[PDB]
Amino acid sequence: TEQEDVLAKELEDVNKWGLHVFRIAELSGNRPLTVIMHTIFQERDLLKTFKIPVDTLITYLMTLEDHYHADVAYHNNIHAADVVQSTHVLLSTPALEAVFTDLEILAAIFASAIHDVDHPGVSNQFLINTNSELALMYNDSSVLENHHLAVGFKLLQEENCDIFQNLTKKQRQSLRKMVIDIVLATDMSKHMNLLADLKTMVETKKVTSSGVLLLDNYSDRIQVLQNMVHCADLSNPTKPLQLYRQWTDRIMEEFFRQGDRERERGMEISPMCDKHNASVEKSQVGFIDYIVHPLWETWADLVHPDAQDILDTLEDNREWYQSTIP
Ligand SMILES: CCOC(=O)c1c(C)nn(-c2ccc(N)cc2)c1C
Ligand SMILES: [Mg+2]
Ligand SMILES: [Zn+2]
Repeated sequence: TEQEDVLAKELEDVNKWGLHVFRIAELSGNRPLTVIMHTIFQERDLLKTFKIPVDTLITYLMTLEDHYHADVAYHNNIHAADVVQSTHVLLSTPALEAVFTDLEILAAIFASAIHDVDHPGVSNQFLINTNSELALMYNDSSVLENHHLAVGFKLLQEENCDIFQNLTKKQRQSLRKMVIDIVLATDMSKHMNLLADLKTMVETKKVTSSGVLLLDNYSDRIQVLQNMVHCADLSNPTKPLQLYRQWTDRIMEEFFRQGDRERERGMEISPMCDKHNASVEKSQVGFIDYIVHPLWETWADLVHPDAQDILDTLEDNREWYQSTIP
């Protein structure tokens, strides 16, 4: 049909920063995670390399996508599809050419795919303060992140869902460790420590004459992949304004719902969660100045000069939001 044709046309931009992910979600019948993952797996030749039966891949991905909540405005299948595709573009950065193996590329993409699965739309601190079963289970540390990992891996055991069935036992062990390491690093309470170590690597940075990153041990390699997916998770303000504003609208809607829960329980309403006392534009400038820019400037330095266009878009967007403040 015309819908399938226009979908295939949008997917041609899968290697570009600024893919029309919302449009893809609409055209695919709300299956952006399934179709983008499938497209990326074919593009990187990941099915033949790891002998993943195509029917097995689709079955797992549709199941995975079903476990992201439709009624959660930001942390849903669209956010997952976006982080996956953003990770995919960062992996193709010239400074990282031939740096990671096929197993590490699969780990980073699969981790991005599951990184927020089954998100209930409330934060770690909210789950802790409300004496929830999740926080009780995970002893108050990376409560959501440990949960997203458990569900992402448990789903592989459903009928015809084990996409890793043809990997060796050692390959399975290695991928699992890498995925756990990456998803735990998406907990914002770890942001400051990741960034500091990223800056340390930037100072001691070793490269070839063409500027390709030389990363020999696990510690250095997993550190770059953790920051890569972390950067993808914090990529909304670096995308074309039309996309960023939509993400902003969704996170504010999610945060206000949490704030509405906090108000009726008699709790102190969390930052940016009070719809009656908000400053959406100031909060975005604050988000860029204190979190997103310091991270992306450091990443830019690691892969100089390949991230220059991403950084320019970030500063343009910051300038625009600032202008909306009287
Ligand atoms: C598009 C605008 O997004 C945000 O403002 C924002 C803030 C503030 N925190 N977060 C956020 C970042 C990382 C994680 N893991 C959860 C929430 C986002 C997306
Ligand atoms: Mg998360
Ligand atoms: Zn996320």
